[PDB]
Amino acid sequence: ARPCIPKSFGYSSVVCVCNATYCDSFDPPTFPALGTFSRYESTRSGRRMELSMGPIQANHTGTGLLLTLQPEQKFQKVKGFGGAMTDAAALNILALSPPAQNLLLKSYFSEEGIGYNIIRVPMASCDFSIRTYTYADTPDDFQLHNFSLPEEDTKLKIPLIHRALQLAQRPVSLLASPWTSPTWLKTNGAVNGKGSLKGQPGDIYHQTWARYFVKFLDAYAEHKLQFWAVTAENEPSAGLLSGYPFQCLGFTPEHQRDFIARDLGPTLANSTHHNVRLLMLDDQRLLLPHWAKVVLTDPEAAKYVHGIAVHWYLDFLAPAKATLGETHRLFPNTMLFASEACVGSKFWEQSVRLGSWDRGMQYSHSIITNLLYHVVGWTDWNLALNPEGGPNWVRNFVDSPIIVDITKDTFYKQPMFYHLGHFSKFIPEGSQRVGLVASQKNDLDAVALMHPDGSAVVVVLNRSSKDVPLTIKDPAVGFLETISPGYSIHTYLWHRQ
Ligand SMILES: *[C@@H]1O[C@H](CO)[C@@H](O)[C@H](O)[C@H]1NC(C)=O
Repeated sequence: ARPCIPKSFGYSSVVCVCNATYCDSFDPPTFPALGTFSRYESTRSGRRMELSMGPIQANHTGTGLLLTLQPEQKFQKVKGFGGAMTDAAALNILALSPPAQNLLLKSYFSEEGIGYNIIRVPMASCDFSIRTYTYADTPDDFQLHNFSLPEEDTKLKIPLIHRALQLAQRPVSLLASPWTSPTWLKTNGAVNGKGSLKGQPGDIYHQTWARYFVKFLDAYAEHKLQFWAVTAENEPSAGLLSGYPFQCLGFTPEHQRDFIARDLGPTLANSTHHNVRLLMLDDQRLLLPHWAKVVLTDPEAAKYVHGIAVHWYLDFLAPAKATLGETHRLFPNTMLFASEACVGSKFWEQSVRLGSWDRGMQYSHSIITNLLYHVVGWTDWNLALNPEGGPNWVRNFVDSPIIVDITKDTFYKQPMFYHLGHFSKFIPEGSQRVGLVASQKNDLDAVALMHPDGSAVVVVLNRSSKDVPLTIKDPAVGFLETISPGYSIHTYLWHRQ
């Protein structure tokens, strides 16, 4: 339906300008006969998920690279795509006038937007909060009689999540993660720095902590919200580093194991919330395969772990094949999920760069690498930030796909939002990654998937400056002659019968 309104802030590409009366959006999804494909194209030059169609022909006029769909080569099924409703994202969204809020929510959650079906939710304060708090701040309340939700949940987070879910087509899955416990459960009695739970797994501190998860799930369920899954702790390794500035809670891989086996696993299993899944790690892939070896070789722990959550931030330090591929080799039945799909992004640049094509490219390149290394799901960090990359009570280092200007009742959809959308919009939950063979060495990032109804989706990323002639073969349909322009991303979609 409505086109992108471009604006330049002096970076390599444009943002799309939205406000209370206008946002760029899509017509309800509509797909052509066998023999025809749809192509969605974004370019550095300014095109934004622009749709064209053409033929899938019986004869091959391409003399360059060929990608061949191999539907009989079948891999992981996809859980999905989303981001995080941090207090910072909620405050930024709620600083818009209500009709602008809806245009923002539709942008992410509607079929007329990009089809998000996962929301990550922090269990209390993190660095993207304006203040420190947990749900049980009164000391020595080991039965947690004074557990409650603040304004942050009941006023900002929960309403925005209800509104996301009304907007969404697909069922949305909720994922929760803790940053810190009550500080009276901690060896350092502080929200941050080097500090663990007091005592040992099995004790009163660890039982109380495990019970807090259940209290949180009960509280959200009073608000008629249920969780797909919880992670065992956000960035547990951060809590082992002295002076760590953000909310945290240290677990060694061994402590995580024992806490799971002794406390979190049995407590959740013993609650009415026993269908909620558990993801271990929620941290840098550099920590793999080790962390998974420690936790998952102990069957009293492993029986409670459904998946392994990873963060992207420090990916450049550790190859996908050594970490993700190696972990899959060893525990092929434990899913890999990107719970904090965020990098960012060069000590000599600002937090937020409006219209950065490069940061876009980094998102899609990273989703593609993940997909080729068995990852089933991706949750971006903050849904929305202000232009200084906040609020953050400690310090901003990261960009966001939507940047909200609260002085102008306007929001900016960054190139990152469209790189994401090239995946989230066209890869519904249950989609299976399938084979896609390059005929010769090339510079493109490419992946193929089959929808639950058997139709084909292919994304092609060109991170070079130069146009690449391309043919895509489907053995069941024919050849698709196309071109990958320099600095573009294409999503191709087609019926297979
Ligand atoms: C919102 O954006 C639309 C599209 O540019 C524009 O025509 C309208 O003037 C905007 N509203 C305000 C208050 O700027």
